[PDB]
Amino acid sequence: VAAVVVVGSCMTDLVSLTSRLPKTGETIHGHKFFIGFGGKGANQCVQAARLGAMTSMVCKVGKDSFGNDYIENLKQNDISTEFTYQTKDAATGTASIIVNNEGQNIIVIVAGANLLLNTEDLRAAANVISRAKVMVCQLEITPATSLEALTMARRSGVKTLFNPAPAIADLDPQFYTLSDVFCCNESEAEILTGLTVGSAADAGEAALVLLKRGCQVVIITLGAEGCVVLSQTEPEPKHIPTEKVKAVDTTGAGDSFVGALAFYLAYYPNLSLEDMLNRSNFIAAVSVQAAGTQSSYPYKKDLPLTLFLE
Amino acid sequence: EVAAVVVVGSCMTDLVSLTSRLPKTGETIHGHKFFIGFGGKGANQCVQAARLGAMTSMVCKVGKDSFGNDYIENLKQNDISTEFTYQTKDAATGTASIIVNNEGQNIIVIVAGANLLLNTEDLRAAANVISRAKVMVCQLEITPATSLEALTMARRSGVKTLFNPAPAIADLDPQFYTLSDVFCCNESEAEILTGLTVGSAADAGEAALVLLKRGCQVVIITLGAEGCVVLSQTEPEPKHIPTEKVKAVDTTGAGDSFVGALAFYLAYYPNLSLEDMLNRSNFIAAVSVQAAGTQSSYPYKKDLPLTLFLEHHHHHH
Ligand SMILES: Nc1ncnc2c1ncn2[C@@H]1O[C@H](COP(=O)(O)OP(=O)(O)CP(=O)(O)O)[C@@H](O)[C@H]1O
Ligand SMILES: Nc1ncnc2c1ncn2[C@@H]1O[C@H](COP(=O)(O)OP(=O)(O)CP(=O)(O)O)[C@@H](O)[C@H]1O
Ligand code: NA
Ligand code: NA
Ligand code: NA
Ligand code: NA
Repeated sequence: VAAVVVVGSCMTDLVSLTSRLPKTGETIHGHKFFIGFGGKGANQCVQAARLGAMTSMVCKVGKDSFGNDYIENLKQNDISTEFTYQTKDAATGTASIIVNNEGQNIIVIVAGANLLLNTEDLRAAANVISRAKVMVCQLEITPATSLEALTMARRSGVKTLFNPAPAIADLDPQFYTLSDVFCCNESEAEILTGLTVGSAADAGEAALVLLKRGCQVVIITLGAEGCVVLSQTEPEPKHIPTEKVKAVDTTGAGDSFVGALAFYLAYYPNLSLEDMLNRSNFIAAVSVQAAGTQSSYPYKKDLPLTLFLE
Repeated sequence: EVAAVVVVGSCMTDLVSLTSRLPKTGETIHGHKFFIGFGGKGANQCVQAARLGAMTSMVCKVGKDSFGNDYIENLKQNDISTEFTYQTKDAATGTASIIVNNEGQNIIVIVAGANLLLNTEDLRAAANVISRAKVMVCQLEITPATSLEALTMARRSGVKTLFNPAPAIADLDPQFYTLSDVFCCNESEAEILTGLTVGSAADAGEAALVLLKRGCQVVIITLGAEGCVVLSQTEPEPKHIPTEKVKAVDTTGAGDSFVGALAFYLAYYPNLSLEDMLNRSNFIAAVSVQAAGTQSSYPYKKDLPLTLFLEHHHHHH
């Protein structure tokens, strides 16, 4: 039985590495290009799977080469594709990513078949959703479809992990009240609250705003600074540091973090939040030490044993 | 069997996203359409020549990857010889990632990739094709030393050299001028190359004379809707070749269409005046600007007035 069900996105990542970002009108040269398997949903599901979770990926890709390749990718990662659909009416989603090694990126998503995943497609997955431990959603599919997946999870007492990524300033208030765990990064927290986040302290203040919108637990990820967490029971923010490492490629680190979190909510439900986050930070930091997104996500066998004890 | 037009240059996969706004640093935005297209100045030029009826050969390097295989098939679908289209496991096929807003402004990230690995040994194996051609066409999207060597090879074999210094760099090796029988660039490229402003046919004439005196035999500056301006060592007074008003849908790649047409005329209509060649090339590029999508807008002979293929002088097409 799948313990972690992800209802969300698969994208073909078209990645260019550059030393600067381009400005309007401008052509710049990068030094490398590669294709990867991406999408926040799938990335999260892949990390959870590699840690040993039994997972199911509920998603929609194209009846195109990239979509066929995506399905094979999911199978190679031991992820159930029972509810991975293909449509001839849109192409597999695409994420064009420019990664500037000398600062912030730019991403352009054409979500394609992701946006055709509908409430009828979820209904077929109703038995899987209700027998799971954790349901994970993001904002790369139609928001109404994520909302329904959260609602279905809540009705069966399944823990909801929501990642509001990429963030929308006017997010439906139900996303907060249907989230047991609400996890976003610094720039997303800014978009969602209108506040500036330049410090662990600032993140704590943004997290409290989100908490008061009805989340049970809020986590803001902070790159090399780890994360900050608070909850309804314990509303004082805690700053959990991460492993000090030399980052090669941080792309998708957040997804690694969230997939780890899903794994621990599902298989180690009695751990303190602070423990789970220490472990999830450790995992995500392993991902930043290598190139790519999914190809840098570690397997259980390569990770210290203490990450799997209780 | 023998190719009359050999292009030594670039092939790039165009990865195009249409959005309502461009992203600022740090931003993720949604676009509303994505598509894959065949670009690279070298291949674009080769394609236009081929569609006009040239026997062409594309000397280039792509990846041993799916985009590279697709590129090869594109060249074959256009009846271009791919004998010296190389594939390498050491880099991916060149890419141009293009984000375009609603008003038509863009940001572009090029990863030239396998294009840069086309080397002088690769050209040496293509020596028989280079040396037996009528025209050799190069640009500045591969390693400059490779294009220089292509030009040197073509010159010593009596093959006419058509050089397009695109994209332009300010400090171009002087040999690019002295090896060029026909040196053809656009207004913004001319400005980069000379520091002069080109806001008029007269201005273009002045920039062209600076380029001439660096040792080119013929200099052409393209001027978008204003046609082109040309001069030569034998006729150093610049001439303005205007073009009739058309309704432009998408000008992307018009310069490549122009250059590919010119290569076709140099190779297959050598007795036409240069000004006739350039008048016909203007017409052909202008057809390209009336339709979307770069190589897909490049016309075939069957789509063109027959007066473009007359062996004697003909002005109005
Ligand atoms: N430089 C670094 N060193 C160690 N860990 C890091 C790191 N950057 C990120 N991480 C880890 O990954 C988590 C996710 O961080 P964050 O959400 O900032 O990533 P992201 O996916 O937004 C990065 P990118 O913008 O490059 O895709 C952090 O909480 C931390 O555990
Ligand atoms: N609006 C228009 N109407 C008619 N012909 C046009 C045109 N725009 C371009 N052309 C034709 O295409 C040729 C090349 O145009 P241009 O000078 O724009 O080069 P280019 O395509 O390299 C500019 P860029 O590198 O900005 O895209 C012109 O000389 C002309 O023959
Ligand atoms: Na994230
Ligand atoms: Na990584
Ligand atoms: Na051009
Ligand atoms: Na066009």
